[PDB]
Amino acid sequence: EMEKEFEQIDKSGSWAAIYQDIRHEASDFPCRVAKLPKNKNRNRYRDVSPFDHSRIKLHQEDNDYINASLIKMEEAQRSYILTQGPLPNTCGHFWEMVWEQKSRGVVMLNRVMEKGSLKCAQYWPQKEEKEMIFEDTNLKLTLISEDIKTYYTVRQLELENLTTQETREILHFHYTTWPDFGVPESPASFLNFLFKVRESGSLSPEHGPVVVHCSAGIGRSGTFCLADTCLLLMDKRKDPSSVDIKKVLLDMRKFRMGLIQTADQLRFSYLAVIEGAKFIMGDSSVQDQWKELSHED
Ligand SMILES: O=C(O)C(=O)Nc1sc2c(c1C(=O)O)CCO[C@H]2COC1=NS(=O)(=O)c2ccccc21
Repeated sequence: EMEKEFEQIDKSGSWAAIYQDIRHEASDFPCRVAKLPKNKNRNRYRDVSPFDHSRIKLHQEDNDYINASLIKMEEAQRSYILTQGPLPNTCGHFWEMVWEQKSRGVVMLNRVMEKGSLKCAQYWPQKEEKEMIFEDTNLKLTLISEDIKTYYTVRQLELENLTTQETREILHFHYTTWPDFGVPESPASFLNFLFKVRESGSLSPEHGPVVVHCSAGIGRSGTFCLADTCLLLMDKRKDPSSVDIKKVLLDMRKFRMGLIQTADQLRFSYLAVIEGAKFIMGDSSVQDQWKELSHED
């Protein structure tokens, strides 16, 4: 089992070598367009880029570049789009991307302020009277309402493509106590947030891929996605013992670099998956237990 590997990893204290090992094995593909001079100001961090092969392209003739990747998990049959926290000049591209990609949901795993710095643009309206219009890609965004919990908030947004006046509802799931380069408070509150996004319908295959981000779109987002995929995999066979977490993280880093930033986020992934396996394996009652534990209200 993964649970045996965990104990055994923990016992000999070797998470950091395990994680280093992954870092060494991880793929490396060109990110030439990310690196073009015209895109300098479309990238939040010098060091974090989309590979060319998996990057999301805007449907615009001017400049199709956005710091975003399609993580496409073939065996699990789920995709996500991982992106960085939008910059003040690319909140229009971010919303363009969700319109074009037909996502129903965006998962935000960070605060716009962390560790004294602005980690993300305020890319969505904070109240009903004051919608956002993104004039460059001709999109309108309105808070329809939000459901505030002690550790996360869900919002309902309306996205209008101003060019045809089509309209879509986007669910925003905002985790606000997961620290940059840290980990969720516990497996239960992580699993409860994840199942909130599952229950919501946004992950379902009748929609475009969910867009998940943190500040870089790699640490916290890779953690979130790795757990979800692992649970999905376990689900379809009902066979926990044919999931290899490290191996799934490595299929993931074929599509974007740097997925999962430290060895404890790695270790939290095992925690999250081992716990969630309870629910996957037929004990649904754990779900409401995660909710009690997580103290959502
Ligand atoms: O929001 C999060 O949860 C998150 O992940 N945030 C990140 S990942 C990250 C940073 C931050 C940040 O918010 O400060 C600073 C830039 O570097 C990467 C770390 O460095 C690198 N990440 S990488 O694997 O893309 C890579 C390649 C080469 C050199 C450095 C790097």
